[PDB]
Amino acid sequence: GSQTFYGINYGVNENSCPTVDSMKNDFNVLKPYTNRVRTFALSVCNQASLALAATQALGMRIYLGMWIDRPDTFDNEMNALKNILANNDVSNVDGLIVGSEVLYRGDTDPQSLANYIKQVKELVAPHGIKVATADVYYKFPEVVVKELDFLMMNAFPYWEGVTIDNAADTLMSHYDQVVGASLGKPVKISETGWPSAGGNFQSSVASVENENKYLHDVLCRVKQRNIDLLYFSAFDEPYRGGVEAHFGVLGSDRNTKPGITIEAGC
Repeated sequence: GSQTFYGINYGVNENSCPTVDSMKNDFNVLKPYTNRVRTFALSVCNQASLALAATQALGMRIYLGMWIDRPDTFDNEMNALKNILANNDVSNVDGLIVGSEVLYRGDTDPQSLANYIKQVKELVAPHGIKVATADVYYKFPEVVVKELDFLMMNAFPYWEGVTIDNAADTLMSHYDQVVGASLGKPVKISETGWPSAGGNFQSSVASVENENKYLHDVLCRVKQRNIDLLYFSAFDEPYRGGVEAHFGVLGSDRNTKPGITIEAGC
């Protein structure tokens, strides 16, 4: 069942950096469920270069994310990208994600983001790598979307207080809004998930049964509609605390979470 996930988001603890074998370890744990991972930053922990080597060793694919927010990050991530292009094989890269929630956070204005994307595309287009940005469903302005090859949505019904039975359906409604902004370009899902513990957010209850249901339902819906999804996330991440420490498909120690069955709901 290594097509159960189109791909899975893979978090990096900046305060406790992974290594190639450690990543190989982590990726082998994921290999029975998927052939593709996604990283969030290029320079942080040298994670892009490490993940390229681990995935390539295992015959896996990768989406490389650029992490842009504070002013220094634009030039610095761009330089990190140039370094990767000089120093690494990038043949297994299925996309470059130029920021995540840049416009949601108000880190820059739409035209500036669009210009930066244009500059990044000029760097990677000669390698046949397509560019996207990831954001919430209402932050895909035309000036940005014009520069993209495809769009990627981040959406968490959990953080909207949507009860579990309705959560995958709300995800799909939000997807259709991104299609509405897409200028006809492909739309993928860069993040969605549901926590197994840590309380509730209004009617959204964190439980293993609810994470299991959300996983099954979302995998089903994206299969029905032929949508590419990066599920959030591979492993629980204890450092985030509260519900944020419980979004993994698998546990923080890389063991399976009892009550999660890794299967699509249709």
